[PDB]
Amino acid sequence: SVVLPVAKRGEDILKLIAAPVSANELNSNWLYQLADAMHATMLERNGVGIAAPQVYISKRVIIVASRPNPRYPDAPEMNAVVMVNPEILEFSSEMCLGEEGCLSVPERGQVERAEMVKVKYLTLQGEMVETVFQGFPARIVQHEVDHLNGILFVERIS
Amino acid sequence: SVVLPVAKRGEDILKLIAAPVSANELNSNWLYQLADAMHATMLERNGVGIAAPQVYISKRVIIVASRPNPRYPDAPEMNAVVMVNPEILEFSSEMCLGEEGCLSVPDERGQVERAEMVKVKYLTLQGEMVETVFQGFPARIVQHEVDHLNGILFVERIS
Ligand SMILES: O=C(NO)N[C@@H](Cc1ccccc1)C(=O)O
Ligand SMILES: O=C(NO)N[C@@H](Cc1ccccc1)C(=O)O
Ligand SMILES: [Zn+2]
Ligand SMILES: [Zn+2]
Repeated sequence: SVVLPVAKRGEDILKLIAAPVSANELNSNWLYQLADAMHATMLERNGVGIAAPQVYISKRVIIVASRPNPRYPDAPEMNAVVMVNPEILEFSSEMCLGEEGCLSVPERGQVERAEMVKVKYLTLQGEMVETVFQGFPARIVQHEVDHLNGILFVERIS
Repeated sequence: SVVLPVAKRGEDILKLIAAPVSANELNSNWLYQLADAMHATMLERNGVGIAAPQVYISKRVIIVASRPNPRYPDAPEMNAVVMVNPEILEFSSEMCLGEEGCLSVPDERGQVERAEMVKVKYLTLQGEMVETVFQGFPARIVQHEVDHLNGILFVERIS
């Protein structure tokens, strides 16, 4: 097992548009290990999500993993989901405000997000999934996709 | 073994300074798998070297692997060397000029002046320190790959 260094605000890797994962990488040891290192890194830093660019990997892979922990004591439980090449298909016009932080901005803020999102993605095995999130998990999906598109949560404030 | 997508000139991932590999990564299955995918990619594309930023991984890992192949039919053959956190500690004042291509630059080769000899200190995948002297075409490969780690493409070194 490994815990990967996390890039911080100011580093240009967080400003890129991450590249999609290729068909060759689906169901590979390489991809399972990337996802495992990400997962371990998120857990060690009490994150509730992580995106590959945060660990210097400019690829479209995120994890969404709400759980109560010291950084988010009230966060709801979910089974962690690894999403390859996620795309938000629909954002609700209805919005919610919530406090976010970021492993890459060690500073928190209050951000407006869609209350609901519908997201398409591939599993690590290559299966195409479409699914709806609400509330805090929806916020995490939006924050992590933003990371894939070179956007930090501070740029969504004001 | 997986063959990975390769970034091309224009893509901003190739302009960054790649981050050093951290101590906890040394001798990790993570780092072994990265190197294996790099190596497979390089062989599948007939490269004689590869840098992690070329496969969208902004970390300081390179492979130097001169061998004759369809892209470089007269290259000398060496045993492939994977280098973690390579640092060039000496460049010779003597220069050689040679035609270089790049996995990241399609449809172009150019004449590039390189030091004829470089001394490079690096870590193995297990994390052991090694210092090696390279000459000639292997030396040009080391220099090209270290330039990839520093956000530089060979086109920026011409004339
Ligand atoms: O930086 C990351 N993700 O990029 N981790 C965030 C995820 C997050 C997203 C939205 C709201 C709250 C929290 C964190 O502080 O755990
Ligand atoms: O683009 C890469 N490496 O980044 N590979 C180059 C390596 C290289 C370096 C120097 C001289 C000739 C060839 C290639 O065309 O195989
Ligand atoms: Zn974040
Ligand atoms: Zn190159």
